[PDB]
Formats: sequence, structure tokens, C-alpha cells
Amino acid sequence: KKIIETQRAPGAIGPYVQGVDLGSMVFTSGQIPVCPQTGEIPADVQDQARLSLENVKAIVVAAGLSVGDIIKMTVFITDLNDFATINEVYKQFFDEHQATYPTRSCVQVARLPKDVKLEIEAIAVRS
Amino acid sequence: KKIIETQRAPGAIGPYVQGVDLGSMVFTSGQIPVCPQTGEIPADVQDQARLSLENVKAIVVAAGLSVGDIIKMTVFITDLNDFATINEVYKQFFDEHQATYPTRSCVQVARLPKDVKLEIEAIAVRS
Amino acid sequence: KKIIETQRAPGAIGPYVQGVDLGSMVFTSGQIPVCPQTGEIPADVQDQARLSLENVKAIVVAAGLSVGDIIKMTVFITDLNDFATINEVYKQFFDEHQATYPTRSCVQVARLPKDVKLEIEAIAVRS
Repeated sequence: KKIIETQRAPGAIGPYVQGVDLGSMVFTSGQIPVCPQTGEIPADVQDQARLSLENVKAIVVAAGLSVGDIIKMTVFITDLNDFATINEVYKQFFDEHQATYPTRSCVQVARLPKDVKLEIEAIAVRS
Repeated sequence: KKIIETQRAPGAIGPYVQGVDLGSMVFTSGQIPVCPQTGEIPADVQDQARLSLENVKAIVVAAGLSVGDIIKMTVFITDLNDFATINEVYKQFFDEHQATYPTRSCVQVARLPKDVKLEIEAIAVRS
Repeated sequence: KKIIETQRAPGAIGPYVQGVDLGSMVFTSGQIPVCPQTGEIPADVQDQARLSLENVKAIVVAAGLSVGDIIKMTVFITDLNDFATINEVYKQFFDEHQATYPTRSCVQVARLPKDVKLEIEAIAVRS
């Protein structure tokens, strides 16, 4: 097992790491829509959805994998009224990478770190 | 990295697949109590709990595994008043398949897709 | 698979086992701050955070692993205003065991079993 560290996702500040590479599989921490260059959160849910996905991608790529290697995500959201919009961004993200859609669970939680609108964790496999 | 597709669980609404088979282990998407034939959601939570579990089972069996190969579930619910009823159905389901109980997490979320009362994801292993 | 059972973590109430050992990987059930000897839930969030973590430790140890083998934690909580206290206890727990921090997701849910303030599920790997 090996820690994943990348400047292309928000840095871990505290008692977790961005990702862990087990060889056969990679786990990410839950990624929130904080911009790694600014430490700020875009207000618009479309922009948050894209940025959470970009943060996940940065970690998977730092491990030497690709978006197409992601096989499970969990998408925690604060408002299911945002779901159709989040889904559209998510679908286009995978389509743009010519990637098969992963398995997914999606639930509306009460609140997320920094009052973001979503948090996404991923599991990828090394094929 | 084989996709699992079965008509005995609801077809994928959004950008996800029902299950993925990695060879050593199978992940399902979070299953909601939607009838795969009719698209209907049963009104009583006893019926929703059974249907969510049948939907999980369909995907696991589609991968060539059994209920007894399920090693972890997460049960997301909207009302802890439903918990005893859900636990009863869940226990009977595993017992009917002569299956040891998996590990489990259970939490009450704010809301679920299609306003269902529960969503269940699973991980199964192939020995 | 092998079931993990220890009297050092609370006994299963519902239809679940404490842990499952797959050889390369161990999964725990979501651990809540119930005292394994008395059944009591401590009132204070610092004490709940410590107890949940000890319950995770008991199961990972029963599998022949240790805290430093944990690679992912999901921390479901009822109030993000508790997070600073929870995080300090969590950091101290890993630091006391000279353990690299795992990946993590943290979200605020509506409610948890037995009205606890947090529930922590772990995944560990056998190196």
C-alpha cells in the first residue's frame, strides 16, 4: 500500500490522505468542490459537480490510472433537486473520457464539509 | 472489469451500470425499491425492503454469485421508525438463502432518489 | 470468507456480523459508540468519537491486523459542528498507533442507529 499525493487536487490538511494505491485497486477520499489553485468553492452546482470529478480524476491519474478505470463512486449530495444537473455533468465527464460508467450510489445527506453541494468518493482498478 | 446487466433489476436511469465484476469481487450500484418490470414503487416499507434486496440479488446472481457471497452492504434509509421492519425483512432474506449475514452500515439520510424509503448497495466476493 | 467476532466490540444487534476477512482485505460493519461491556453510549462527542474508533480497532485486531492496516474510513456524523473535536480524537488515535492516515469520507446524515453522533466503517488490508 502506498499514499497518493497530488497538487492537482486540494491538499490533505488533517488526518487523511487523498488516496491509497493497493496495487490492484485505488481508493480516493471523498472529494469536495474546492479549487486546488484557490481554496475556493464555485457557487453553481454544475461547476461544483465538474470540480469534484476533476479532483477525483487528479488522484486516480496520480496513481497511474485513468477515468476509465473507476468502477464505483458514491455521490453524496445536499439537495436532490440538483440531481438532474449533477447527472448531466457526470454523464458528460465520463463520455468525454470514453469511459464506461461506474457503479454508483447517490443519497441526499444533511450537510457536507464547507457547505458544498456534493462530495464524491471513488474506487478504481488496475487492469 | 465486466459490466453486469440484468432485466431482473431496474435498468439504469442515469450514467451508471447496475454492477461491475472485477473477478475477485463484485460491486453493485445502490438499489432502490423500483419494480424492474413495472417501474412501480411499492407503498409499504416491508415491500420496499424486500424489493431493494431482490434488486441487489438479481445483480449478484447475474454475475454468477450467490446471496451468501455478499460480504458488505450499506443500507441508507429515510426513517429510523422503519428500521425494525427493514431488519426483519433483511434477516429473513439472508436466512431464506442460507446465507451468513454480511458486514453492514446503516444510516438515516435526508432523502433518496424517487423519494423511496431505502437504498441498498452491496459488495460480493468470488472465492 | 471468514467471519470476525470479538467480545471487545459490541455484539451484533441486527442481521450483520462485526467484520469479514477476505484474506487480502478486511471490512468492518459501521461502528457506533456503544460500550461493549455495558451497552452505554457516552454523552460527550469526544468520548463517542474515541469509543467508535476503539470498536473499529477491536475488530481489525480480532482479524490479526492493527490500526496501521486500515486504508479507508467512512465517518457518518450527525453534526459537522462536532467535526473539529471528532477530527482531533481521530488524528490522536492514528498518531498513537504510529499509523499512516487512511483515505476518508465524512458527511452529516440525518440520524444514526441508537441516536449516536457518529458511525465509522473501516476497510483494512493485510500486507
